Order: sequence, then C-alpha cells, then structure tokens
Amino acid sequence: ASKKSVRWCTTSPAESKKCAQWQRRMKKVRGPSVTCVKKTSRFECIQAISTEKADAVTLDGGLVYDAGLDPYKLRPIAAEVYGTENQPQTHYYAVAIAKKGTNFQLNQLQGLKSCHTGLGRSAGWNIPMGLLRPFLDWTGPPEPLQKAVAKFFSASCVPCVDGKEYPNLCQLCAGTGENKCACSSQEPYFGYSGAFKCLQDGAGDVAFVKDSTVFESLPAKADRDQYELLCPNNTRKPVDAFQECHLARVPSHAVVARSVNGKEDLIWKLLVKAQEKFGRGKPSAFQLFGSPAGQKDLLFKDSALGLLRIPKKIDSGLYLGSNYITAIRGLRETAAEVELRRAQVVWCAVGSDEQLKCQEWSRQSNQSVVCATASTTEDCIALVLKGEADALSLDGGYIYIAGKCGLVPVLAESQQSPESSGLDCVHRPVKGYLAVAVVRKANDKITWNSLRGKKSCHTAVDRTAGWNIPMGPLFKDTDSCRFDEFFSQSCAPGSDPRSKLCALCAGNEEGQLKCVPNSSERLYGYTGAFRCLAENVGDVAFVKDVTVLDNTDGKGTEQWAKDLKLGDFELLCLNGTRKPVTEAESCHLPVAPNHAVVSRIDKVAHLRQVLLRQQAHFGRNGEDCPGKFCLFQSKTKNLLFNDNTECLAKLQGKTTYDEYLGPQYVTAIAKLRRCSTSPLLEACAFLMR
Ligand SMILES: [Fe+3]
Ligand SMILES: [Fe+3]
Repeated sequence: ASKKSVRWCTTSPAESKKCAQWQRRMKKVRGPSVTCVKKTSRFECIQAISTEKADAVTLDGGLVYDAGLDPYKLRPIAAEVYGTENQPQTHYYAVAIAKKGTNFQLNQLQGLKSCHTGLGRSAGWNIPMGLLRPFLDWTGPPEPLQKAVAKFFSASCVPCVDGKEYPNLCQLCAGTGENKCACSSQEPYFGYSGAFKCLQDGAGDVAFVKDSTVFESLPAKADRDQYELLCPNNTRKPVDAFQECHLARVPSHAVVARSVNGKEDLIWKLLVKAQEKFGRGKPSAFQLFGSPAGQKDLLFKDSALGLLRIPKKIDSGLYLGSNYITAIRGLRETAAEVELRRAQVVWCAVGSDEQLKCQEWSRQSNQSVVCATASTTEDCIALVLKGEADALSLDGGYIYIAGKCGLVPVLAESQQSPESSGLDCVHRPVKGYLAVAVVRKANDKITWNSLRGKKSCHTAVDRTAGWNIPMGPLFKDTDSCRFDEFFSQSCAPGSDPRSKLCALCAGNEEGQLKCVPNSSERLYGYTGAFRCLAENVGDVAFVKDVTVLDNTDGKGTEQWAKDLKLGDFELLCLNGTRKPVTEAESCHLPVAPNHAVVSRIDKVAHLRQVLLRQQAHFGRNGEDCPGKFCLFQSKTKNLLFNDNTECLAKLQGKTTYDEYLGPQYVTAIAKLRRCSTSPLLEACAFLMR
C-alpha cells in the first residue's frame, strides 16, 4: 500500500511509462523513493491527491485554480522554469497591442477587427475574451462562447475556430486553399507571431499576443514605436510598459500537493535529486524533462529547465493572481453572477468590530458594500490581491506593501484636523504632514550629515516622522540595520530600557515607567520630540513641523515650553543647509502620507463612485449620518476608517503608490523594510522572476 516515498500521479500509460522508470533509476542513484499512481485525467489526479490516494502532480493554471478550490484545496509547491540559462522566466503578461494612432481603448473594442493566436488558447482567446465578459452580451455557458465573439468584433482571424458556423471569425486569416484559418502554422496568421502579422499587415485593429511578441517581431526600436498597448485603465502604453500595462499574468505550470499533510518537503527533496541527477543538461537518457516520439510533455514539460519551491505563503489564487482568476470566472459564470460582482464592493475588514461595523454598513447600505474578513492586515491585502475582496483603508507603510503587490491609491483619508474645518473637502488637496528634523541654534556642530555621535529625540519607536523616516534616509546609503549604532544616546520610546536608545528617556516624573511608549515617559510623542530638544538633552528631535509652532511662542505645559520663542529653533535640513520652522515648506523630510483606500486598478473607478456616494449619506455631512449609520465614527478604535477624517478625497495626479507616498518616503520605507521583512512582500517579489 503506502511507504516512505512520494506517490506521483501519472494520467497516461506513457506518463506512467516515464514514471515506471523514474522510480527505478531513483532507487539506483539513491535519491527519494518515488512510485506511480496512474489515473486517467489530471482531474482524476486532483481527487486522488486530495484524499490521500496520491501525493503530487503538475498542473496548468486553469487546473491550479480548480485544485485549490473548495472541495480539494491543494497548493502550488513548485513552479516550472522556461527560457535559456541567461534568461529563465517563470511566467508572462497576456497583452493587447494596436497601431499607434487608433485611439480605441479596451472599452471601445466593440466592432473592430481582431487577430487572435488560436481559439481556446490562453493569451489569444481565454484571457482577453473572459476579461471583456461585460461588454460581450453573453448569457453564459451552453451558449457557444463563440457567437457572442462572432457578434462583438466585425471581422477577425481566430485560428482553430470553425469558419463554418461562424465565418468572420475566420474572415481575416491568410491561408489559401484548405489551410485558411487552419489550426497550425499553415495558417500564416496562426500563433503569437501570426496574431502580430495579422495586425502589422492591416487585417485587424488589435492583436492579442504577449509581452514579448513585438520585441521578437520588430527588433529595431524605431518600428516598435508605431505601436501602443491598451491598459486595463483604458489608456495606451508603449510596448515595454507591459509590466504596468497588461491584461493578465500567466503563471508557469505548477506541481500541487495537499495543504494539510501535504508531504511538501519530501516531494521537494525528491525533485532536487532528480533535477540534480537527471535534469536538463545532464549526462543521461532518462531525462526528467524530455519525452519520447509520438509522447508529449509526459509528467513535466519537455520545454522546461528546472523547478522552483514556491513560498509557503502562496496559495491557489496568489499564485494565479486576480486578473487570471477573473478571466476564468467570467468564462464560466452567468451574466447574472457576473454583473453582481462587477457592481458591488467587498470590504476586507480586520478583526471582529471592524467586522461588525462593515456588516453594519452593509445592511445600512442596503448591500452595495459587502464583507470579507482576514485575521490580519496582510491576509486582507492578499485577499484583495486574489479577487476575494476589493477594498481596505490602509496606512502609508502598508500602502507600499500594497503598491509593491500591484495595487493602488483610490481615495485618501483627508484629515479634518481633530476640531473644526468649515465645509467641503472632496476636491480640497491633501496635504500631509511635513516630517522635519529640528535643532537648537545654540548648537552649530550639527547639520543633517554631521550626526553620528549626537543625541536624538524621537517621538516614539516605529512612528512615521519620529522614527521610520529619520531612520530611513539616515540609514539608506549603508545596508547595515543596527539603528542604535549611529546616535550616542537617543530617547526613542519603545526601545530597550538599558540600551543607547532609552538612556535620555524621561520616565514618570523621574520615578516610574522609564522609556515606555506613553505620556508617563515624559520625553515621548511630538510632544517630547520637542521637549528633549527644547531642554538641552537632545541635540535633534524628529517631529512634524507643527510640534514647534504649536508649542513655542509661549505655549506648552507649565515650565519648559513656556517663555520659548520659535525663532530660537532653526529647522534642519536634508539639503545640508538649515532654516527656521516657518518655511518647513522647503526644509523638510517627506510628507508622511494620508491613510488611503487601496484597490486593484480595475475596481478603481466603480469603487471611487460608490464611496463618494457612501460618504454622501453617512459621511461627516451625511444626509443620514446622525440619522442612520456614521461613516467616520468607529466603536472607539479607528475602525474601518480613522476617527478624525473629514472625508475621502480623490488623489489628484497622485495616482501611483510612489507618486502618492513621496520618493523620500519610499526610500525611508524601503531601507527599513529590508531591515524588517514582510512575507506578503517576499511572496510578492517572487511572483516577478
Ligand atoms: Fe499561451
Ligand atoms: Fe506618528
């Protein structure tokens, strides 16, 4: 029955053939034992693996999706690798090209002529025609997809397709005789390269090929500039903008295994030894990645140059992505179910009252906002990342994990500023706060850059202007992460009580809680960012520009901030120079940015619209705010949105993540985030290879 080995899942006799000997040579060299389980379809193998009848099998992204789905739940453990040694790639973007000139956008495709690579394909048929599902005018399944496509474009050239029922879909192909529209290279507009020649020649207005096609068809760079790419936001972009202007990303075939009790490590150790002893470029005849004579891609791909262990964070949907899973869902869904998902917002929520506030908002909204919930902020972001949720209102550090995973700022949380505004904000800009490093003018050995040695005043350990940014750019150049081996003695409330990081700290009236992250440790907050500096303890202090000119002039608490002018404090200064806190408008660190609402670039416009309206009934000036539910008002905990925000206000040419956060901000946050690692960020970076 079952031993210590790994049971592979063969689907053909020829597939079990290769495995019958894979198992034999594997005992012979001594490397993990492997036995075969032969079924009849990969679908079969899904079920056998899923109930302990087999342990491993490699599948397509269509079947990865389905194997990680409700009943079965297997996961991607290893990617295949394609290309040459110089350039191995794990995946690629399915892309839509068009002549530079034509001012048609993805939305206005209806009624143009298309060139496709081949019916039922990926890149050429399934990816583009499942994404366009909305505009198609298609009932769903038993209806041949192909007559909704027959009606949508005027003429086209979809290779494999029957020019018999539907002749315009074969209409623009270029084969003669009994090869016109053939489903081989005897139809000269077949493939990536023929879908492109279809377009170059003038037969279609768009081609659906992949990232590479133009680069491979037109070397020159001169020629390639007579083309644009249509992005999913409805714009056009040059042909190397495919990374940010693409239709879908297509993963390399994966080996899957069970999530519970999957035997991963075993399967992976078996895979390293046969890759090591029989893989591409090996001495042998038994080659893992290589098949017989009429036998193709048995087991693995004959095209492949190795395997790769995929991060344990990654599951069925992150491996695939949202764009791919969407392309699959719209091909086999009911125009019914399709415009319900197309219209409403699922809100990733975090923890339970954030849970109950959205379901409160849900019923309240008469269901145009719905609720997915993750056990954390990261698992929320991965949910939106795989289409299981559309939104979440995120801080500036997560925004970057967010924008590093393909995601985008929708609406910003415009602060009203705790007390009083007057009366409109949606269109009033965002400001954001000028992060600043202040000094005493009784000090003169001290410039940004003359600082290792000095005393610091931090606001707290791990807050945005008082730690993360001052420590970001300060530590940027070097790649050491010892953020205590730069100042002599810093007071950073959050740090170790004995260290060079809590030595200046105040403590409770010079008494109790010393170097503690609250008001009980006096030299903490803005507050004691300006008070270890202002009482000659700190040489410098990390605050927002306001801690000075909302504390100087004669204003803090009894005794220190009293009789202190503000022209007594001369700002600092990154340039290398130094000026007074007044104009912190040239002499700042970043502007530490507003908490925003991040979604995918598809949801974006719908979402934007639905939150201007949400806010309009329940937002600060809710014509139902006091009256029903209240947008900004948490159950005392900054739930869903932050308590002191005036409104959600549109970004304004502040549309990218790094166009939003600021590039001083990205640096800060990039330095640090290598120092403190994120597995959603590991998982993210891996998925570009
Ligand atoms: Fe393809
Ligand atoms: Fe802060």
